Amino acid sequence: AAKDVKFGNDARVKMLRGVNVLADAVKVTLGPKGRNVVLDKSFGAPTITKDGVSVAREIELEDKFENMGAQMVKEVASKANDAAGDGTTTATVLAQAIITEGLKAVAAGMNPMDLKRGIDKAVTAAVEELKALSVPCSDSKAIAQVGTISANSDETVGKLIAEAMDKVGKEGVITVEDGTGLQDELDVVEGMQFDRGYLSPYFINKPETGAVELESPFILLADKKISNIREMLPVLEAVAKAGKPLLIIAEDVEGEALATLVVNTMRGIVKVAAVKAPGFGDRRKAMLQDIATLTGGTVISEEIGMELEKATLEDLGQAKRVVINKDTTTIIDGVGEEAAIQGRVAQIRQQIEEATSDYDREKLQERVAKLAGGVAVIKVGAATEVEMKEKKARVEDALHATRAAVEEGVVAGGGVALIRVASKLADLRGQNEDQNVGIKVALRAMEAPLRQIVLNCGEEPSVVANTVKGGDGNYGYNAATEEYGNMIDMGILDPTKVTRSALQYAASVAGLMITTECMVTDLPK
Amino acid sequence: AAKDVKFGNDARVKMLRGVNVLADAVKVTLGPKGRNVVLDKSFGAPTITKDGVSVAREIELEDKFENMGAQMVKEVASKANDAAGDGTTTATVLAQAIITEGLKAVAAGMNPMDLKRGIDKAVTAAVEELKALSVPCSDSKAIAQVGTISANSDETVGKLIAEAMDKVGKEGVITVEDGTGLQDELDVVEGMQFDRGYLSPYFINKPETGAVELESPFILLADKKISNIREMLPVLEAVAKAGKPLLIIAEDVEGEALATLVVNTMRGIVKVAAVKAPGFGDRRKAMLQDIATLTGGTVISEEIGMELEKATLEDLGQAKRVVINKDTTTIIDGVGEEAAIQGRVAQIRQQIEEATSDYDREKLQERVAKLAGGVAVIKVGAATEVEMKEKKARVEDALHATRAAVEEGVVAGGGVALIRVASKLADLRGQNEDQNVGIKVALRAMEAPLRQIVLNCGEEPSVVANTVKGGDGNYGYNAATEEYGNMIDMGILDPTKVTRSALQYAASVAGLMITTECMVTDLPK
Amino acid sequence: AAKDVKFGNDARVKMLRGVNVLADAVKVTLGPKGRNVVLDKSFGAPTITKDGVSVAREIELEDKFENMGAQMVKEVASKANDAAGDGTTTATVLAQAIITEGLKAVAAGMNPMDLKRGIDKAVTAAVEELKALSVPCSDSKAIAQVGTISANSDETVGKLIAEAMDKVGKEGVITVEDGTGLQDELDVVEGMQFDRGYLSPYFINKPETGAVELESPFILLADKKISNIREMLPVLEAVAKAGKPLLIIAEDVEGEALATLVVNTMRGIVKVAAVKAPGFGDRRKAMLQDIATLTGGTVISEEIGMELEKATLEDLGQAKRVVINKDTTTIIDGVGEEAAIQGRVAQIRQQIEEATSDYDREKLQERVAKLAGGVAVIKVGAATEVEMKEKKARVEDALHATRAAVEEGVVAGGGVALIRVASKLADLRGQNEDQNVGIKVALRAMEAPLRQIVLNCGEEPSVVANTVKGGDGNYGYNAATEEYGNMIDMGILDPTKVTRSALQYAASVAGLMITTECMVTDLPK
Amino acid sequence: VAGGGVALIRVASKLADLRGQNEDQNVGIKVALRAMEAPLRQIVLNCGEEPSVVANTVKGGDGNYGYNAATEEYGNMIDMGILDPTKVTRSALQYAASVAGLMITTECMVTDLPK
Ligand SMILES: Nc1ncnc2c1ncn2[C@@H]1O[C@H](COP(=O)(O)OP(=O)(O)OP(=O)(O)O)[C@@H](O)[C@H]1O
Ligand SMILES: Nc1ncnc2c1ncn2[C@@H]1O[C@H](COP(=O)(O)OP(=O)(O)OP(=O)(O)O)[C@@H](O)[C@H]1O
Ligand SMILES: Nc1ncnc2c1ncn2[C@@H]1O[C@H](COP(=O)(O)OP(=O)(O)OP(=O)(O)O)[C@@H](O)[C@H]1O
Ligand SMILES: Nc1ncnc2c1ncn2[C@@H]1O[C@H](COP(=O)(O)OP(=O)(O)OP(=O)(O)O)[C@@H](O)[C@H]1O
Repeated sequence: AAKDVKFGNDARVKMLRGVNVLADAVKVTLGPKGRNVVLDKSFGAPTITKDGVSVAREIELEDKFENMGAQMVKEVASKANDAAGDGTTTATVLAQAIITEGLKAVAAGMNPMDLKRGIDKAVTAAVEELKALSVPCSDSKAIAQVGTISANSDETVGKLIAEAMDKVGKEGVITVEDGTGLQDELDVVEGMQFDRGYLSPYFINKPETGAVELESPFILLADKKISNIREMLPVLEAVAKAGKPLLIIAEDVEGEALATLVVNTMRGIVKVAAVKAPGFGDRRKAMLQDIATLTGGTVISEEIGMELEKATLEDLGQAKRVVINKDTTTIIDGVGEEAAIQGRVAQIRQQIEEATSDYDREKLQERVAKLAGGVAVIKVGAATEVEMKEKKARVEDALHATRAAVEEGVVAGGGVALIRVASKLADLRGQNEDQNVGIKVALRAMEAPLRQIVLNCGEEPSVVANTVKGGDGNYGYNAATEEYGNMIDMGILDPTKVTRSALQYAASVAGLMITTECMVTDLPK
Repeated sequence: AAKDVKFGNDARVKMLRGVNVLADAVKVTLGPKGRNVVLDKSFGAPTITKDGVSVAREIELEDKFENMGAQMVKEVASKANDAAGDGTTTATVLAQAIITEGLKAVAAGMNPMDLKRGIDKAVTAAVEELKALSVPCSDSKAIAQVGTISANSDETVGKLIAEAMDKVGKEGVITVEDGTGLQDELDVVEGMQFDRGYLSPYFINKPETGAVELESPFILLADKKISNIREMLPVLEAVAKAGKPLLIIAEDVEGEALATLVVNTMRGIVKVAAVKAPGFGDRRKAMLQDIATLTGGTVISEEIGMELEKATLEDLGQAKRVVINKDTTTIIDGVGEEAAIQGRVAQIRQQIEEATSDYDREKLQERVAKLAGGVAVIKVGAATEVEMKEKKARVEDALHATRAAVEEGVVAGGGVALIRVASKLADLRGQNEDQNVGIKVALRAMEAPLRQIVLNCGEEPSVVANTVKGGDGNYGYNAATEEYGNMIDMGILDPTKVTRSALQYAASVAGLMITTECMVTDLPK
Repeated sequence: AAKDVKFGNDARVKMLRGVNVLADAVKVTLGPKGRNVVLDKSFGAPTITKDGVSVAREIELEDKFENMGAQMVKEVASKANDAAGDGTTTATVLAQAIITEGLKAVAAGMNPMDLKRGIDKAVTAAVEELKALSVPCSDSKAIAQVGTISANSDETVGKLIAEAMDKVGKEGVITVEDGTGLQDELDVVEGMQFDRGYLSPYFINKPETGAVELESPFILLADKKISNIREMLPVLEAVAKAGKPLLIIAEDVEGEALATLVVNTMRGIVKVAAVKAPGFGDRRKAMLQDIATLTGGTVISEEIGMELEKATLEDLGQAKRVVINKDTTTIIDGVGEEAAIQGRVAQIRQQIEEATSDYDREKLQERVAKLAGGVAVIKVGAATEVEMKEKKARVEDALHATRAAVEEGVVAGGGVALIRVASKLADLRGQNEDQNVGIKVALRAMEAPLRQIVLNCGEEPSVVANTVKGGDGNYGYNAATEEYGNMIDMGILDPTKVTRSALQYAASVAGLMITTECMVTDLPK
Repeated sequence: VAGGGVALIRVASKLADLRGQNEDQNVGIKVALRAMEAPLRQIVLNCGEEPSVVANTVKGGDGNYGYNAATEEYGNMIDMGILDPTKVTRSALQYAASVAGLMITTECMVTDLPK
């Protein structure tokens, strides 16, 4: 069919309508006092959420242009989600404030490119000021505190994260599992981590999780492209005889090998999850050899000579439990001997000793780190399977918050960080009047999440915003008790990384959307 | 009746639509290359004009709100016309530029009262800078030059204005009428000028002129209110017996005395033109005695004892000619004896000598000035009555331009004055960002008339505006020859007073119109 | 009330639609083969004419804008009519061609003022080339020929105009009347002609004529304004007692004196025709004294002392016949003694001898010319009153054509004059591209009347236009015989003055209308 | 050649004297001449500056002088490195002229039914 084009300020007001709709629909849920939002269910009772991601995924508009605007702000919110794990409401509120003030200025004849440049300069200054104001969370006490706060005031979850954090170290790996006993369980077993995702989202057994959890699966290692599914035919026959889940690691999986795997998984006789080969080149081959050592498998390459057709059940690796994340994959309790793993550790350590390239040396160092450090597993201990699933979700998002805090730092939560940074950066000027206007847009836009939270509490937004701007340091307004004080004292804390990512992505999408004149679209039919 | 109210930005965009319509309709006529505008006459051929006043009076819009806007900008344009005599297109273009940029700013959430303050500060700075840049026109040569330029390159008209300027001095009275001979005739006869207007516009015999010209009229002098028309009944009977025009000076004329005079003038058996009593109190009585001395009349007052009923033909004053302007009235060749006028001059001169109050002394000084200086009369001399009427109009508006130049000064015309004083004041700042924005509105708005003139010439407005801004002094772009150079060299000159009045009135009306939200209106029926 | 404004190219295409409608409806009647046009008569049968003036007066459009255009082009057509007497179709065709090509160029982004300047330059060159190509018509034979051709091939009418032309000389007065006998009558009697029109068209007894013809009227002479009708009351009573038509000469007649005279004429008990006082000042007074000598009347002035109330039947002048044209008035066979007229001739001749001012001497010379030459009288002689009225109309418009030819000259008719001038001026260039375009507009526009005539003849317009452009001199295409040849040979001749006036007026109105953007109007209700 | 559209501006300045075999070919030459200035005007318009002012400034300068859009300052594109191949500009101008000349002389635009 044909297409429709609308360009100028009409497209800008269209996309502004769209972002206003989605931004309000997600910003109702912001904060601890955020109001509930009811979402569609096509069959049965509608669902009720306070989660910004859940409501954001559902929103799409009937008219094309506002739909475009909504989808842009939604995809930048989900990008901030995948980068950080939380704060998507904060990111969308910041996006709304910047986009609204930016196009309000653009309608006043102000130069959009200069506004984008001013916003970029102001948000760079805001990011460096956030890094200046960041408080380290490397100590175990603050780690336990933020784990408690994130997991709905549960000192058990944050505590368990703290001992696991000690177990696998500062940049180690912690994995959540359901435990049978009512006591919480912590174990340390050698595991594998690599940053590769699923080939198709249809491989996910649990759409509420977003990951592919397989128990005692056979693992195949490949360094070649899966050009045809006839290479996978003997493997599929063998795994159908075995009747167990199957994991595939290959260099490239073509669209039709993936299509046949999707056909097989909707048939579901075989349980096949395929991921790309992580790393690059010789590093990729070496770490695939490490994985084969960990699982007792064998790496298949066209250059060496073996083929995917010539695959036996012994040649495939095996492990006790694997989880394929959205862009990550973890392997727990591989069959491969710890002595061979230690020998591989020694080999790559001597590779570190002979390494002259700095980047290659860092690759070998992270290889020995993942090969020797292993993985801590926290098994949830309580009485009911219901509290298994909710406490498991609490451990998951609390661990995401904890690793976000460990990665960069932690600042006083509740939006007071942006208020304080805005107070510290009111002096920033631009190269002309327009860049100064864009700087003013950014500065008055960082105050938006606090105003939204206070508005959700029922208090006067501008009053509390002026009060917090009057205070200095970490003084702010506890929304839960609705009393003023130090966020550090009440424990209301947000990671530096999540706020930095939310602000950066909101500023990027708003500067991109300000300079949008032509909004072409499909014909509404 | 029942009425509709619209307040907010909707009323602002309504009035912006209206002012844009009127401003385009009048800005087509700006400049020497200004395009023709055709106006409907209800009967016969439609008129074609290049006059901004003529088209401006003609504009009324069909919807009520845009009509409100058009009426406001029209009345400020006519106020600038009555203040100066020309430049109403310049005033309306300035008004359009200020109002458009101001409401574009107010649409961006900018503070309207602060915009008013910033515009006020920038325009008073522009006025004082324009007074600094003014060139005196007190010498006779530049007076003749500006009289030539204003009267469509006629050195005869400007010359005659120059000898009249010599005849009655710096602030004297010059009156033009039609001479029989083919040579122009300059005479000096003792006369009167006082700043009082007609009671009704229906008294005007020539609506194209706007003044009541009467030949050999009887003049009545009164210091009392005309409460009833029975006081005017014997006077009306006497003037009907005489069959000559009649002029009335009274303290007050009531609405029903005016109504009966309107009835009589549309009957027109009597020719009655009535004015207020000029001056105030004892000063008014004294100068009315002076006028009675000038015309051989008698002042009628209730306090002394005589009444308007007890009026004879001898008691009324008389003169050879009178003219009653819109807010002025002059008397030429009164009957009253020059010896009695000289005695009155001596009496008020001794009053000056005994005067102790400064303002009263100035009143007596201007009294002796008008009583002794008299009136110069210029009689138009050529072959045809057609060139009588067009050359008379040329002498009239050239004389208005000349007295405007004499009053304050003359600056290089063609809009380069506003460009230069704009260049001189780019450094002016405000008490905050809002006033700085309003100052920027004023500065980029003073560049509008030059852009409109150049646009009418067919050249690129922004290029020529940048060229003029590049040049300094009086350098600019002659539109008539379409060549750059010095306006003083090409003689393109505008009075300081007309430009100052246009700028002040446009800034006042636009800042006033900015702070208008509630826009009540009658029901559209 | 409510008024609509349309400006830009939309108003231009509106007025183009209007001028196209009027121009088509009037160009149907161009030429000897011009097709007939029928017009509504509200009562009875509709009228049928080939007269461009008759149809052009009637044309007016239902929508306002095209009506405005039509009224403008009708105004310039009637201006060319009352300037010349014929050729209004030619003027309107020229106006259509110039306006159409001009707005077609304006729609192409061309500068309208430069196009107007180019048209002005090209039409000035065309006028001077026409004056170069003009053939004198001072000879009596060519005068008789053009009188024959103009009066539908009647050698009697042109012959009688020739003897009258000999009788009153080169610039004398010729008047047409009805004669009883079947032989045509010519008689020279001392008379008056002065260029003054009626106060109101309601004074005209014959709307088909446009003039006020009165037989044996009493003539009043006045040098004062008629402020009130009480001055005319004894005169009206005396002329009601006399029961004869009345003529009034006054300095000014006010709108209410005119209103009362209009009331009296629609009452029609009195037959009053009023005119302005011709001349100016002392010249006006002197020639009014001459008219009083011619008619035995008396001049009434306020300055001398006598009044219009003190008027007797003897004081008023009298004559055998008067005619009051649209802007002219002639008097035939005044009562006043020829000896007193000769004495006045001697007095103004001595005034010529003592005259030093050139213009005053020329005024006295034309005074003695009109006072001594008199008036030639051509009374139509034939059998029927029907042929009286048609032959009288033929003598009228033939005499207008004859005096037009005598005034400036005669050129070959049929539109070949404009073709030849266009051939002589194809080399004319402008100061830039746009002025050359406007010159091209004018040059290809003067070819329009010949193309329209040939199109009315049924021949191919462009073919005959190229054939005539190929020929040189006075070679052209006779439409009556539809054969080529020299226009002089079969006598197709047009006066230089009528063609020059038509072309000048068409160029002026097209230059005025090209630079027209704001076409304001009343509400369509 | 120095990029930023100054190539077309300069060659337009070099060829303003070119005439045609009649008035119409001179008009078409004027179309091409005023049309080669379009990319610079569009770039400057995107920068937020006045297009006609900067275009007149570049036409005032000669050689490789022009207006750097990245720094928004005047100067030599050879100095700032703003460059474009002669082949790409020549091909763009040739193809635009060919399609516009082909499209001017297009009267009959036949089509399918709008359904
Ligand atoms: N007690 C509190 N007082 C004040 N502010 C609080 C408090 N608890 C949380 N906040 C603030 O409210 C926000 C937390 O909102 P919420 O937990 O609903 O989701 P989010 O992190 O904003 O986003 P999402 O779940 O969509 O990724 C953060 O900005 C946090 O700093
Ligand atoms: N030759 C010229 N070159 C440049 N500018 C000129 C020239 N002649 C006049 N101007 C300018 O054009 C304007 C004159 O316009 P115009 O005489 O039509 O009426 P106006 O004074 O603008 O207003 P209005 O008649 O409505 O009171 C003034 O701003 C004057 O400075
Ligand atoms: N025999 C002829 N051959 C060619 N052209 C002719 C001939 N007779 C007249 N013409 C031309 O035709 C026109 C005469 O037209 P017509 O008598 O209908 O009125 P007009 O002069 O055009 O205008 P109007 O009557 O409206 O004032 C003139 O241009 C004249 O030169
Ligand atoms: N710094 C600069 N200053 C001025 N002009 C520049 C500058 N950088 C690039 N340009 C000009 O901008 C244009 C480059 O635009 P862009 O890279 O978006 O794509 P393009 O070459 O126009 O076309 P497309 O990508 O569609 O094939 C060229 O005309 C180039 O000369």
